Amino acid sequence: KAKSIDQATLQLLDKAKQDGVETVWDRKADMKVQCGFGSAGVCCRNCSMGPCRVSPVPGKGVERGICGATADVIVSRNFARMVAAGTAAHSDHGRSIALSLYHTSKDGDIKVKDENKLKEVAKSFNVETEGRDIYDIAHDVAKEGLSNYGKQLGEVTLPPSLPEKRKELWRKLGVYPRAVDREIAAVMHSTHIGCNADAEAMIKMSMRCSLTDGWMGSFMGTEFSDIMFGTPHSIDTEANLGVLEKNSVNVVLHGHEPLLSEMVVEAASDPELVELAKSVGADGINLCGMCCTGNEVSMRHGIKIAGNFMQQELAVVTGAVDGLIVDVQCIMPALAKLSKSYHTKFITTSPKAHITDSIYMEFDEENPLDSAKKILKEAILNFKNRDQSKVMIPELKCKAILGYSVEEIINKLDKVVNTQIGPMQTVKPLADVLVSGVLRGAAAVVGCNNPKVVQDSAHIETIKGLIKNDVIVVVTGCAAQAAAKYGLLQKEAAEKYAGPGLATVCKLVDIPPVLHMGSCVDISRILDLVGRVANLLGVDMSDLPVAGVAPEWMSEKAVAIGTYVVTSGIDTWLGVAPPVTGGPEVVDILTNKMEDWVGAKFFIETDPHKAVEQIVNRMNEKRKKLGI
Amino acid sequence: KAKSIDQATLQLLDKAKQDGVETVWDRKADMKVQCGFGSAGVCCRNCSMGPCRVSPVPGKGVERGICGATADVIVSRNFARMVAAGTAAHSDHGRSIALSLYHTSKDGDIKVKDENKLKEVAKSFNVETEGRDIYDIAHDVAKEGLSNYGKQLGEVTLPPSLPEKRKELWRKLGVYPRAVDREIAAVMHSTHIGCNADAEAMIKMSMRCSLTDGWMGSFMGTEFSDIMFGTPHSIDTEANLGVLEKNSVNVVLHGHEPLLSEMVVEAASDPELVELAKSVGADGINLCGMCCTGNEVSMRHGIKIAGNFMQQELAVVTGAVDGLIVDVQCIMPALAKLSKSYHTKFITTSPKAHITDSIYMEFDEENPLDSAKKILKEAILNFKNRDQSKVMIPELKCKAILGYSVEEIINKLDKVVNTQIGPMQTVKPLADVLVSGVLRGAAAVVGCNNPKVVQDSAHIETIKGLIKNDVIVVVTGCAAQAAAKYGLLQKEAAEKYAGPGLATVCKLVDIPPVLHMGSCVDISRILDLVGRVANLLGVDMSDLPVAGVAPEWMSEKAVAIGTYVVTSGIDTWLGVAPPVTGGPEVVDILTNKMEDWVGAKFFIETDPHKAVEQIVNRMNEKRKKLGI
Ligand code: SF4
Ligand code: SF4
Ligand code: SF4
Repeated sequence: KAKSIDQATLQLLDKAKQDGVETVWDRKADMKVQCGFGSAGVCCRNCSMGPCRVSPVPGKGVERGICGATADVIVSRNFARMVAAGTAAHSDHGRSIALSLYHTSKDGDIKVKDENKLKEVAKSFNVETEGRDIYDIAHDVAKEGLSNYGKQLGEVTLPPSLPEKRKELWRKLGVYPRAVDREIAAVMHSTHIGCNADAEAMIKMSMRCSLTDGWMGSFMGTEFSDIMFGTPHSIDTEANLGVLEKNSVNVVLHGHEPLLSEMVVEAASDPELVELAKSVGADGINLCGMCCTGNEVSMRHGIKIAGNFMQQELAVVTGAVDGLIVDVQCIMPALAKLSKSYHTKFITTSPKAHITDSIYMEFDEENPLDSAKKILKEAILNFKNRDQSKVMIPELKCKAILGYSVEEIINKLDKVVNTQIGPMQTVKPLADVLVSGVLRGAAAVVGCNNPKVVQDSAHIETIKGLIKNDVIVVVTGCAAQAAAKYGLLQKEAAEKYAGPGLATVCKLVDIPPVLHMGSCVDISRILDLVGRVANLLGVDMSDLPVAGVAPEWMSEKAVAIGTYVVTSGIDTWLGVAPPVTGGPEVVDILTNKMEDWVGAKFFIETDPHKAVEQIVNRMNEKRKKLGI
Repeated sequence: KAKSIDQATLQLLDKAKQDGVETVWDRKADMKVQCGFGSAGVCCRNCSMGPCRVSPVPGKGVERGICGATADVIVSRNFARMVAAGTAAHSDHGRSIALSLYHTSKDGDIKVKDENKLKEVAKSFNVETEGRDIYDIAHDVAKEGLSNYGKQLGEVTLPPSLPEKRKELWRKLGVYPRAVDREIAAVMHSTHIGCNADAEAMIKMSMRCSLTDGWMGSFMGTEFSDIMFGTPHSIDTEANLGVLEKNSVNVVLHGHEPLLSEMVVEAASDPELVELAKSVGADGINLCGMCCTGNEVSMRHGIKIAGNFMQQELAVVTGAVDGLIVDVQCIMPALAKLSKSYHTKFITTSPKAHITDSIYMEFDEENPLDSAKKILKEAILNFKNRDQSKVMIPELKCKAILGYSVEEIINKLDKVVNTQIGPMQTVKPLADVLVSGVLRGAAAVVGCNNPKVVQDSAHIETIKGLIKNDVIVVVTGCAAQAAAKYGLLQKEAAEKYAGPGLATVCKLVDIPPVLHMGSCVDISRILDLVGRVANLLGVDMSDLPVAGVAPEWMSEKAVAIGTYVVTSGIDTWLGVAPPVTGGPEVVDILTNKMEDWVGAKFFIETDPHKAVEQIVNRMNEKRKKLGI
């Protein structure tokens, strides 16, 4: 089968074959037929009595592990641990952001750039703002956010966009969230040998844990990032590997933590570093981003996006990356080995993400700007080691428009508001187009790449089908970057791909049919948007014609995201089967019984066209339930 | 191979074969040859690009996972997740204890029974005590303990017995602990795909996480349990399955959390329940404990111990267990199936541990005594369903002495203190016998059973070898219960098994050669003891001739325990190989490089006699280093 639908990706794969280096595709081929027990989730290693593998087919073979655990128990515990790991990644990101907020000052490297957003957040956290210093408010807000992570007494703080009905449903079901780290610890405790051996209770614990990601960790990370670095607005950028410059220093920012990439962007305008780049024979400094850190700097500053997850290696294969600076998460360790075949300096910066044989330059949060400057200086000085005979940059780049935060979307919707009617600054125009049926619904396309799927194929096919069916699409993460590379993040795309109702809406509001809402933590924005719509219509989020899709997901973070999206009341389609087919009870809970609990459920569909059809049918069913 | 060295265990295995019921031994046999990849730890399932298996033999076969992770990376992440799971179990136990402390009242079900212990703990937590109400002090202490779990700013609180040198070494190494749930979340975050791919850093993160178990979670759980339920003192009890009564109601308490078992013990003396037991035709109520909850109630009240981990099923096989009340952890789910073959009521009580097809009676912490009375009444009423023709109780039980908390040990040591010299109430006599060489050292024997080892064989052989070599032995958990069943927890055992120096010490102090220090969380007591000795000698804990042994461990909790014991500076022998042989770098870190870091290291030895020899040699070389 084809490795990708992206032509630049294919050219660089040919180059990697010529250079004798191996990619993620090569390692996937080397893995050959993957273990059936692990693929079905019926393998357990939770204690040293094991490893235990039970039959994925009930009634045949070994039925129980040594402790007596059934296939359903093993599957449910494995699924819960995936959710806990994803929640941990997102919560650690949000915790770093909250600590950065706590260390803001007027004359420091980290300031408050959006005071209005900070005051609204302070209102949401019961922090007084009138007649107060802005940084005192910021510190109080950071304290409340940090308490959300580890409070042992009392209730956590949740955003006002979350409907009261959803909160009450969670409380009745027993999944109402506690402090984030406490929920992670609870999931890890209940999967220990000889604890929870009941699939339904295990799934409910995992949902409870995922809620602390969706509504607390990711939400606080996003809002505090907006406070410190600015709320995203409509902004132009370029996407795909063609953004690399042969005649300039190329600095590629990979990872998830935004403070480092923000400081690197600021350092790139330093006169001394620009002069140094000129002195090493380069035209200038060309910052490019990848994955979620690329999404953040692109949403807030228009930094060009070099590529998504499965392109990271190919960025090095060009031979033009002088410095690859990585913080945490979704950083293929093979990059270190790959960097030996080129001049590239592979720089790790976080104590959480040491990588063997990489150059470690710890990013100092006490002096973020100076630390970023020294890291960037190492990248710039590496330009002298460039071998221009090994350089091949495909001439394939695509224009994209992004920056669609909830605030930006509301500002855009204000155009189609009659002044004599109003109100202004609400999601009411969006609610109106959804209720009238001009738009059939809204769908979030999120997730990673996965060698099991032709890279970016499922993302593009799902998005095109949805917008052709007058479903407005919001995108995050690597799916958003696939849309950017393909060219869907363009106003022209409305008349090229969208159906009649969505084309009319795009023309009236002057937006692309596909709205890039940011990184994987920025999925919280999607929640926020949906919540607002629900609160405007006086219904729960499970009554709306909305859906989420993860066509090509790979990460534990994706598992946690899908779990909290379903728990919030939004049906979720998974384009890659999770390792649960071995447990019939777990499959039945996730795809059938979940609808009785939270009004939504998982859909597993590896065919994107069938997924689009199912999404449209489900949205029409919910519309008929709602009367619209 | 023999299944056990215990004769009562063998008789009940014959009965289980005659009854056509499966045991843990039968399921282990059914599992046959366990997966080599999982056994070596070279299998990874951390993302849905996998499952990935790399060769346990370097230089052959597949070398890297799909993301590029090496065998060392996969092994180190798997080990770290085991540590995180064990830390989560212990920390959740301690968190429940702290919450119970927070709800103590003068006229409530949960009171303060050891005010002196509470005042000393309050001193350790910087809580004022002079001229204050005892329950105000208790609530402040509980608040400080709870803050240890989830504080995001500042430093955690550690017991005064921990040497300053050990803390400084931890700070220099980068493993100084943070809040417990924060460290669990950090480990889970760094094992996520594309985060940490460096074995040394991964092992250091796991050590940092395990410290929050050893010195914060388990320590606080133990000390708060002492405050609420009484400090253990020397007390007599009986051990092994013979403690069951044919003519009495048999109520078996299995699990770890002590509040429920304490309330059940209190409810058993209720006049209405005793009258009800008489009216259902029984002579009375016979409470028996298993595993750690049995250890707690036995340490504090002399409740008879029915058996350790791999005996739990056999307790039901007797046909005499009218009620089996379980809370969390090390509860084989197969019990639910097994109790169908008998009249036994298998009662789950904790929302953390639901077991399918068991009778769920949620233990209400708000009204603990009434809830315990209701559960106990269900067990008593089940006596009418006893089938006395199916009853077979082995006439095999053994006298044991336990209750050796640090306070009790100090009280015993006061006997050999010359009044004209002093001081009293210190560990000085123990330090003196260790320094003079009358005792060669002290060894902690802890851990579970494991079907991979003849049950209780390794525990007994290791303990007998150590005490024969004039090494005083402290025991916890299932190892302590194996010693109890065998008969080592007896004063007579001193003259039957101990060497000359240990026999003299036992005669002078009037103690058994093997000291039962309580449950698995009570391993913190061992730490406390060692710390005191170190603080009395002005040395670090790694300079002492001390060691820890886990001859037959199975649980993730055991992994976390061994990790924090080694990190504290105490060499640890493992009688069951952990899944790390596939990563040569991880093996080298755990067994060789750890000594450079923390002055102690792991020893993997499956032969108990060889383990005893190695322990004696290591203790002698540490003595020669210390000059004693
Ligand atoms: S999933 Fe289990 S059975 Fe399959 S290779 Fe991995 S450890 Fe072995
Ligand atoms: S927890 Fe149970 S099923 Fe899992 S490895 Fe241990 S004995 Fe086997
Ligand atoms: S994290 Fe890497 S090694 Fe582990 S399953 Fe995913 S791709 Fe394979």
